[PDB]
Amino acid sequence: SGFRKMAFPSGKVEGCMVQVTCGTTTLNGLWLDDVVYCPRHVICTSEDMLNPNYEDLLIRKSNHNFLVQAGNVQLRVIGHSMQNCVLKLKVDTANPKTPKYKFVRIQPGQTFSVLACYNGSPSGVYQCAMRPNFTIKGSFLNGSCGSVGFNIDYDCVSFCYMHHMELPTGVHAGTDLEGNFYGPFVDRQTAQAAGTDTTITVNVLAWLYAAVINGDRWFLNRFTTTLNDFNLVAMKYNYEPLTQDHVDILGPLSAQTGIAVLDMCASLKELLQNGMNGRTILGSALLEDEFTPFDVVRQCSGVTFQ
Amino acid sequence: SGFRKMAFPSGKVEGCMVQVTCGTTTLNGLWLDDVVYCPRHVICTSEDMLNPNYEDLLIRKSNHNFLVQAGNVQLRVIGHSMQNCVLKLKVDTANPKTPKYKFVRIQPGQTFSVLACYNGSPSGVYQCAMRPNFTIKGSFLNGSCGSVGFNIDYDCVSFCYMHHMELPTGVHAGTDLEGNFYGPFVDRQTAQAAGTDTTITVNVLAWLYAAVINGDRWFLNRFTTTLNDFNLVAMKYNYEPLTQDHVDILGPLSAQTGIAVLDMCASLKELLQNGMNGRTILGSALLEDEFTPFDVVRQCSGVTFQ
Repeated sequence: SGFRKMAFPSGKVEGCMVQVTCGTTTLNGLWLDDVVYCPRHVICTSEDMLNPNYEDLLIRKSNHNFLVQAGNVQLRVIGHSMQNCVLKLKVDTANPKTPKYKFVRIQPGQTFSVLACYNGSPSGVYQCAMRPNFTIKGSFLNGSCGSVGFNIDYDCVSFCYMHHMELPTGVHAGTDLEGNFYGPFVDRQTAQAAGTDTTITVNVLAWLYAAVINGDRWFLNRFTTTLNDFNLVAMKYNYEPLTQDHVDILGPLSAQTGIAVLDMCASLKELLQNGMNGRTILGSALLEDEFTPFDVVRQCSGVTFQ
Repeated sequence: SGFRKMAFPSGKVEGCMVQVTCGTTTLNGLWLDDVVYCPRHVICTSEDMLNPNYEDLLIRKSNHNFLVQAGNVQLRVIGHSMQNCVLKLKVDTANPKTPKYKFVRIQPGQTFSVLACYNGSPSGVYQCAMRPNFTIKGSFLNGSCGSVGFNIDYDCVSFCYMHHMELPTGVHAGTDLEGNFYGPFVDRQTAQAAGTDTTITVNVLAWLYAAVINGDRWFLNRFTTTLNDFNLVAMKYNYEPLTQDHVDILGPLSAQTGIAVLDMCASLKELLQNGMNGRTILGSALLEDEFTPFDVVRQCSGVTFQ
């Protein structure tokens, strides 16, 4: 028992992290086979940052401008190209620690593990969800550009996030590993801001199921509700609509707990209308929305990864 | 910016995790140099569990009774011995992935990373604090015995915890890597229970400093208090006494924020007496006590590990 915000074991990703230096700028890169992936902003300088001009900036670069350091070993850059907002540096050495991997873009409401990195050296690992407004509530300091987010499925690392910057509310924006931003953000300094967020309804229901599995039942009740009548209450509290697919995805959890999805919606309805009256759920005084149904099943049933 | 419950990168520990099987019991072991460490309960059977008798149980064992599997490679056991509640299996192969390490026992109130493992295969990583009552609020399912907790300091893994079992409130008890329990627990089934806990006062103050560093200032006030007058309020709310050493340890955080430790105590006093009035601190509606001063400095300043 117990329920924790739990990341994937980071070892397979630690073995891919390198340091990329261009001019006076140093950030993290991701070394897979013979390519290093990193944010293209590494080729910018402290006055190029205002409205840069990246095709122009890159044509003025040569391979020898890029210093790639894998631990205490220098990698020779033999080619460079840009894909959207990422730089791809071909190096003369394939990473012998390359795990099996995919580049996968995630959906808002989905979670992933972040390996925070500085100067190519992993610092910590934690779990994040992609918010409905395509930001993540990360923990990043200066030098963390190029840190990656990922999920692991058996032996295969699905990279989904590369860190690019911090928005003025302290939330974070980045790209998938094709260099495409999540959300309406750019790798510049503009006045860009997150914009309105919502709570991930299906995740909150998954977490209530996790609580029931773990022995917190005080919030249950005899009531039920219609999907329509629940969604009307969700909308005043700034919760996302719940779909039949969400109901279907919650099926397995509903099955082991014996608590119909619509019954749990009734409970959430009451929690939203009454608050928690001084009590806690899984050690939280807030309705928690950054665990998916999959995360709950994984931790309340116990699969591993090789 | 941002503040997350962040674990150490788990790669150096993933490379030490093995599977130990004795009879019909299978759990996790920790392979360092040519020794595998694991809970001695692996030599128990489903009726030996009531009041076992471990010196007797072990003398009846031979090396070939122990099957050690490092991934898909079988390790040959050449010696076995018991140290308190851990078994030490000498194997004929030194782990080529042995990091530099120490066995260090931690204090209540200190934090560490846990690599949850099943059948020798790492499943996830999360951060825990050792509670004042010597339990940890972990996330463990059947098969997680022998999962380890650890801290990493530059390149050196300080192992501090081996998981042994779950108490009836769903909290967890285990040993240091010398086989000595944290707290008044035994590797048996008795009616043993956690017993009274308290909140880790110095950690809550560290977390309030983290919040100030991250822009949450609504809980600050002009007031100060005496260490004595604060400790009187701490005791009605079941908070640990605050010592001058705690004040000293909070010095650096007090210095970058410009908020005297005793001023922050006044703020905590008000938060304890008034609640949070619907607001949150670092995304929490509760006073959080499982980050140390060191954890806050590490994440709000950004050191890495090699």
